[PDB]
Amino acid sequence: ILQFEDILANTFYREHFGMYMERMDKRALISFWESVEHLKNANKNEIPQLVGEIYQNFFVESKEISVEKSLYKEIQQALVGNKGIEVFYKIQEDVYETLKDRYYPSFIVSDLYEKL
Ligand SMILES: [Zn+2]
Repeated sequence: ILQFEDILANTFYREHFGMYMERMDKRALISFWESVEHLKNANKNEIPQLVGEIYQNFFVESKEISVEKSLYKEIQQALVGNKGIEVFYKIQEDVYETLKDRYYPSFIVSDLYEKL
């Protein structure tokens, strides 16, 4: 019996969850979670590109993540180099709880979960 942690940890399972999110027309939430998981495990030399891609694909070219304005300053301050990339790790925890509480319960009754 798979749980949400098992879904995200297996790449096959996670691709099926992402397909579900595209059917819910909200694949930017899993994509942003996937981007910060890359940044968390990446070589130090790809970090600059990865951070700029996170702030452009999300927060600029798309506007689907829910931070509003309080933490948005922290993002800009991490892009310039004052603060660190820990702001993205906290936003990833908030997006994880969102996927877990309001999208995973719908996912476990779809065939993208039940046939795994
Ligand atoms: Zn990499």
